[PDB]
Amino acid sequence: PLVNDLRFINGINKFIIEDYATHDFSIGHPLNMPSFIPTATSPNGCTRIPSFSLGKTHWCYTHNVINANCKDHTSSNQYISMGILVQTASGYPMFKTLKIQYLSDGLNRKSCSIATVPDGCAMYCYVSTQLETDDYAGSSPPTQKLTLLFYNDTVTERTISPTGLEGNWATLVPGVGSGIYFENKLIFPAYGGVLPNSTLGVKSAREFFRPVNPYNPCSGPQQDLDQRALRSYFPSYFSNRRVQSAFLVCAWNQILVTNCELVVPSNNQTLMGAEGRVLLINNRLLYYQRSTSWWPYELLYEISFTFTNSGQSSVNMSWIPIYSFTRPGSGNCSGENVCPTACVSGVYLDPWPLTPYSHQSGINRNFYFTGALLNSSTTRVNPTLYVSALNNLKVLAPYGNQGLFASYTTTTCFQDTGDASVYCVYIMELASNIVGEFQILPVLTRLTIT
Amino acid sequence: PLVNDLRFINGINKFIIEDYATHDFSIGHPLNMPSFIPTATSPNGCTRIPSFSLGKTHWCYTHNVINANCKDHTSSNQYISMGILVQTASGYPMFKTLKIQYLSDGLNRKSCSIATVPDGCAMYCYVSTQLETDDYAGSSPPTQKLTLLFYNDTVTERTISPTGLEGNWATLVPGVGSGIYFENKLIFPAYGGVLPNSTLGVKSAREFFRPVNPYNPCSGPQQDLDQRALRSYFPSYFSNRRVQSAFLVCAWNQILVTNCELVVPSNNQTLMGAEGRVLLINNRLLYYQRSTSWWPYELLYEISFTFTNSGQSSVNMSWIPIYSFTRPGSGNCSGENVCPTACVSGVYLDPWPLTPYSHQSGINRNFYFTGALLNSSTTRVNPTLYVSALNNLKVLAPYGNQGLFASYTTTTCFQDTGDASVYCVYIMELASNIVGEFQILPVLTRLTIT
Ligand SMILES: CC(=O)N[C@H]1[C@H]([C@H](O)[C@H](O)CO)O[C@@](O[C@H]2[C@@H](O)[C@@H](CO)O[C@@H](O[C@H]3[C@H](O)[C@@H](O)[C@@H](O)O[C@@H]3CO)[C@@H]2O)(C(=O)O)C[C@@H]1O
Ligand SMILES: CC(=O)N[C@H]1[C@H]([C@H](O)[C@H](O)CO)O[C@@](O[C@H]2[C@@H](O)[C@@H](CO)O[C@@H](O[C@H]3[C@H](O)[C@@H](O)[C@@H](O)O[C@@H]3CO)[C@@H]2O)(C(=O)O)C[C@@H]1O
Ligand SMILES: *[C@@H]1O[C@H](CO)[C@@H](O)[C@H](O)[C@H]1NC(C)=O
Ligand SMILES: *[C@@H]1O[C@H](CO)[C@@H](O)[C@H](O)[C@H]1NC(C)=O
Ligand SMILES: *[C@@H]1O[C@H](CO)[C@@H](O)[C@H](O)[C@H]1NC(C)=O
Ligand SMILES: *[C@@H]1O[C@H](CO)[C@@H](O)[C@H](O)[C@H]1NC(C)=O
Ligand SMILES: *[C@@H]1O[C@H](CO)[C@@H](O)[C@H](O)[C@H]1NC(C)=O
Ligand SMILES: *[C@@H]1O[C@H](CO)[C@@H](O)[C@H](O)[C@H]1NC(C)=O
Ligand SMILES: *[C@@H]1O[C@H](CO)[C@@H](O)[C@H](O)[C@H]1NC(C)=O
Ligand SMILES: *[C@@H]1O[C@H](CO)[C@@H](O)[C@H](O)[C@H]1NC(C)=O
Ligand SMILES: *[C@@H]1O[C@H](CO)[C@@H](O)[C@H](O)[C@H]1NC(C)=O
Ligand SMILES: *[C@@H]1O[C@H](CO)[C@@H](O)[C@H](O)[C@H]1NC(C)=O
Repeated sequence: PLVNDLRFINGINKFIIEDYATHDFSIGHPLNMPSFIPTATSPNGCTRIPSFSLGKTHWCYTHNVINANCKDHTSSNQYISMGILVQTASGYPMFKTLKIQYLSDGLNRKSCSIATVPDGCAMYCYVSTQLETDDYAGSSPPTQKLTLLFYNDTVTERTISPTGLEGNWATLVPGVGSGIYFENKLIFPAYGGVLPNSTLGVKSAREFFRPVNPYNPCSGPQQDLDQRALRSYFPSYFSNRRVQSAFLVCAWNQILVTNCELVVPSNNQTLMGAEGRVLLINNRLLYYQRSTSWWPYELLYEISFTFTNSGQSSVNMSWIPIYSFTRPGSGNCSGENVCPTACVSGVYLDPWPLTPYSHQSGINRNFYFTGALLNSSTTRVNPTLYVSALNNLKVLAPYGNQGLFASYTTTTCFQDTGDASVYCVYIMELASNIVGEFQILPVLTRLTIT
Repeated sequence: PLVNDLRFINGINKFIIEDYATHDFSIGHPLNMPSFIPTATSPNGCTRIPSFSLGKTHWCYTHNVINANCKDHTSSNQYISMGILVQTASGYPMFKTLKIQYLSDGLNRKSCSIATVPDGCAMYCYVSTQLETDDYAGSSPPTQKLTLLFYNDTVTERTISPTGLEGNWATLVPGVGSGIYFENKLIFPAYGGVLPNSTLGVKSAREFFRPVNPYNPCSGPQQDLDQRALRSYFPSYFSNRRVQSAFLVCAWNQILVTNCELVVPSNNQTLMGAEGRVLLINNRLLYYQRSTSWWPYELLYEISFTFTNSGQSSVNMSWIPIYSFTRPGSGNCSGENVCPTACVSGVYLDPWPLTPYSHQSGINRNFYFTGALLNSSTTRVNPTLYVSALNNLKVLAPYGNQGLFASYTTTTCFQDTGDASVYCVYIMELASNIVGEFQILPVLTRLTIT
């Protein structure tokens, strides 16, 4: 059966710490198992852009493979797998692959998000025919693809044109981080360029968000800072489109015929559009947003939807006030810049929240989250396992030596309800001496909480 | 269905050059695909000892995994997979894993050899409770295990005591290299120590084999060199047992109840016992023998069996006169030593024969074989893809830079009958900077023959 070992099924997508109390952390050493993530078979072949979802009954995984240089494009292929958590005699679980699908048909599917769905996986891709910058310069979004891969080896792929895309967008691509399936809804992260003179572009022209770190403020008048923040949404790198995060939401019930819906947040509540991830913990939804724009700290929002009688839906989001570690960036968008600027920079590094933030009783200031960061303010280098509070890092554990190059990281934690062990898997693009750019490594760790 | 793409089914286990003529070769660049061989998930965790068999309808693979250093031994786990050859849009096939079995029960299965069998894989292991030297010092062979893994997810394991084992052997272990299934027979490579005072020990006491390289002889008298060669079979490292190669042959018909049989070759025809591989190409059988003893060149024998009235079977082998490249070794067992001396050294590097040697018409002096060697006479370093004639190397293609550490290599070639493409997969243990000692890398290349 396509189902996790029973000691994990009730420890998945849970808040591990409902204490609201203060805690100290220790991140254990990497636990050895056969990697479920395949490496390149050539020194110069490219494997990048991981997407991982651990669902209650199984997990889904995907990444992009190129038989050429990473910089080189042309077409690429997409490795997709699904499997379960299985306990080993070693004392810890292992990710056991049950199904593999290697999409190699010459269609250049990229920026793909995967989601765990009943009896399988759903992947959202766009078909790339040109440079990303050309994509934003143009007036027409690329082809949007939704593919369904089931345990019974059935694979179905559809082109979709979600409600709200045509006429409003220069491009749209998936947000690379995993999406979720909840309550007959399939929801993916997405982002792209909004045509500033379109209906949507005109309705959202005024909107902007300016997060402030009280412990490291940006000097200037509020109105100047505000207008700079508003203008950061229109980078010239992307042809001054309004770069916008959006949510692809699909009725699972009608997933074979539905064109889906594009639900767009208010930019009063969110930063410039970027890669992201949708999480469902307990039944509260969250959104990770990559810091591509000027704000260097970790972006995590509590979100909620209103699906209006199956009309045009809305989403409300609320920023969790996090400013602890900083992501690397280039130029005036580096990890040291805290001030409003037009930026296309940063790197994908998502958090796994160990605690609720807002709950029924109140707000938890003792919020904790874990992940892998890159210890540098400029360079993608020095991958470091971490646990972080809102204002400060609770614990740090470097992977590898100083000078080890690493890029994207995605983290998922789950609990063994049999022995109460808390496991975190840090999936990170790491530079390998022998295989193509970035062996994507799932390192599994036991997390000790006091 | 467990079956290779149709284009490769008639291109597997064939002599791809039946020309008997001279040829030139070019080894293509590595072709990128998702690796079917999982890596370690920890920087210092062990992954070693690959065994690979490509059958007409599918392939079988296994290697050993330890959550500790390679040197420290407590227990290990055994990764097993099976799958098919599938064509990609990239222009070349890919190894698609269809079933994974991770044997992790705390039993230390070691030196395992895998074989492709109908609807699955068969693996021959021994359970290691102690040092190999302790094994040879003792009087009792370790536990011999035979495990059957089928596509229908059934896995069956038996302890076996092959005919001829009890009382005649101090130890026996599998050859590591893959075994084969042919004519209702399952045949694995094996080796171990023979008790010199036993029946087998006294019957084989006179036997020895002393190969000579005509272009690089060992200077000295025949009689003295001969007794030195006889004495090389009894290393004090292995407690002066007679170190002996053998074949585990099993009736597939009765595979659930049979105890199997040990068929032991005459040491007049073969060197000191070691790791090895059984090949079936066309319908003739070959045996690769690791050069653990003093002879530094590549050992490949044409072999044939006589199964006498289901009584005690016999095996005849005939050395193919190869002296071209040399394997690395230590001390007076290095790649430069051509003279009989007690050695326990060398490394596993198996050849794939592209041409028949002996045929009905005669013997092919234009014999060619391909594989991966280590360019050093002392150190396991500088992995190099090669095609070799009997006396000389036809072509060389280094993997990586100078100083790259590599150990065991196993090579398999097959032909696409659709476009006549010849593919060779060189599976090698390579030192990785991020994962535990020995990312086992399957590098696939197209071989050009003129
Ligand atoms: C659809 C897509 O291309 N996604 C890529 C993302 C997006 O570009 C990002 O979310 C912005 O929308 O980013 C990734 O690609 C970056 C990577 O190739 C690096 C290589 O070092 O370059 C980035 O472009 C840089 C460029 O290298 C600089 O010279 C300068 O011009 O700025 C641009 C933009 O920062 C790529 O965006 C990524 O790895 O970060 C991955 C996706 O392929
Ligand atoms: C059942 C088993 O132990 N198989 C191992 C084989 C066998 O030892 C070999 O076929 C001889 O029968 O060899 C491999 O292990 C060797 C490896 O661990 C190296 C490490 O560098 O050491 C070898 O033992 C050396 C020893 O290190 C030296 O100090 C000296 O005493 O000589 C001995 C023998 O050369 C191990 O044999 C191997 O990797 O080659 C693999 C199997 O674990
Ligand atoms: C208006 O939108 C179109 C896309 O149809 C775009 O080409 C044009 O440059 C936009 N003008 C401005 C000011 O954004
Ligand atoms: C495979 O599974 C999906 C589950 O939704 C089902 O809809 C589909 O009919 C199945 N296909 C086959 C051939 O069984
Ligand atoms: C966003 O905020 C601006 C002022 O900063 C305001 O003009 C606009 O009405 C707001 N829009 C929404 C949806 O809140
Ligand atoms: C939406 O989120 C904002 C925080 O950005 C919060 O103040 C507001 O109450 C939420 N709106 C609704 C209708 O819940
Ligand atoms: C980065 O590295 C330095 C030492 O190289 C260390 O002192 C510092 O704390 C690290 N920072 C983080 C966020 O890990
Ligand atoms: C003789 O054989 C016995 C078992 O029959 C064994 O214990 C012993 O090791 C052998 N002696 C030598 C010198 O090999
Ligand atoms: C699996 O296959 C083997 C032979 O291929 C067969 O003997 C065995 O009965 C099968 N197991 C099950 C549960 O059907
Ligand atoms: C092996 O050769 C020896 C002499 O070296 C001879 O006495 C013996 O008869 C031969 N045995 C076999 C099986 O060939
Ligand atoms: C066995 O192989 C030998 C070569 O070592 C060869 O001379 C002979 O033909 C074979 N013996 C038999 C009985 O076929
Ligand atoms: C070993 O390396 C040297 C270059 O350092 C090269 O000239 C030589 O041909 C190589 N030998 C083999 C067998 O690859």
